[PDB]
Amino acid sequence: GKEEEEDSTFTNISLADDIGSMKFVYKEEHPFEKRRSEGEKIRKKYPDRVPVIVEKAPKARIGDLDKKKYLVPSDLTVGQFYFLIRKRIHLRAEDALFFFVNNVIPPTSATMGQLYQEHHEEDFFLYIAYSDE
Repeated sequence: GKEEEEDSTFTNISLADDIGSMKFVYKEEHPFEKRRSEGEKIRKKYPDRVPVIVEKAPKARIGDLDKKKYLVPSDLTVGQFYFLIRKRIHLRAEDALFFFVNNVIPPTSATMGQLYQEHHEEDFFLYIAYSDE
């Protein structure tokens, strides 16, 4: 409907809105060999858990995470991870949250272990960006 449209305020659009533009700070500030060594060791020690780096997407105006480096059970679902991150950023239930891994939204029925197997990087970490709508 017309009421659903916006033609009065300017909407700013830029490459900040392209999730493919995301750059994880963790990969800038920590050298590859240190990341790889730590991820390799943690996966050997806890084969039923996956190491995950979570950072906020460029455009997003929602809350920040106090911690970015997580160890997650492989059997945790994407929906459960959404819920747990939502609580950590204090995002009210009424507002949408999105995850992106390698520029795609995860499949609904994926577990964190399935996401890890398909998308982990050569440093043994899985990188997840989170954003608002």
